[PDB]
Amino acid sequence: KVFGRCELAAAMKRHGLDNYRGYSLGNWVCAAKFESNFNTQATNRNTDGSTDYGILQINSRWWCNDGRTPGSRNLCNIPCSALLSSDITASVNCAKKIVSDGNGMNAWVAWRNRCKGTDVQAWIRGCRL
Ligand SMILES: [Cl-]
Ligand SMILES: [Cl-]
Ligand SMILES: [Cl-]
Ligand SMILES: [Cl-]
Ligand SMILES: [Cl-]
Ligand SMILES: [Cl-]
Ligand SMILES: [Cl-]
Ligand SMILES: [Cl-]
Ligand SMILES: [Cl-]
Ligand SMILES: [Cl-]
Ligand SMILES: [Cl-]
Ligand SMILES: [Cl-]
Ligand SMILES: [Cl-]
Ligand SMILES: [Cl-]
Ligand SMILES: [Cl-]
Ligand SMILES: [Cl-]
Ligand SMILES: [Cl-]
Ligand code: NA
Ligand SMILES: [Pt+2]
Ligand SMILES: [Pt+2]
Repeated sequence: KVFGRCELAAAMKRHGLDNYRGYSLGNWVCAAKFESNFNTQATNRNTDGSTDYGILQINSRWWCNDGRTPGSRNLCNIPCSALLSSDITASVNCAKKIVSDGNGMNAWVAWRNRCKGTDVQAWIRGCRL
């Protein structure tokens, strides 16, 4: 599914992400924009052989199982395919664990390079929330 901007803001708020770990909704929407362009089915192979999945490009090295990432873990206890569903619950649940891991949203390199410190409220501007 390709979400619209305000549509994803609303879904993320219903699933408890707004202000989670102190990160406002616009930070989450901005991270999803640059990680996946709001497409739940986005997948991208990393240099190391791991793969990033879903709207928040969650990596199989640590977080999910795809069966083809040696030596990796599965800390969200999910198949990585769950992260490609039109229902964002598994991506949000797993993102909550990632953003609690110590480095906040810096775990998403596109957030650090494209969102951090910018006017992220623009991402929710206009949305009936
Ligand atoms: Cl947009
Ligand atoms: Cl919703
Ligand atoms: Cl929804
Ligand atoms: Cl709904
Ligand atoms: Cl915001
Ligand atoms: Cl990498
Ligand atoms: Cl694996
Ligand atoms: Cl398995
Ligand atoms: Cl594990
Ligand atoms: Cl499975
Ligand atoms: Cl599995
Ligand atoms: Cl599996
Ligand atoms: Cl399994
Ligand atoms: Cl399985
Ligand atoms: Cl949803
Ligand atoms: Cl939903
Ligand atoms: Cl933080
Ligand atoms: Na894994
Ligand atoms: Pt909804
Ligand atoms: Pt499995």
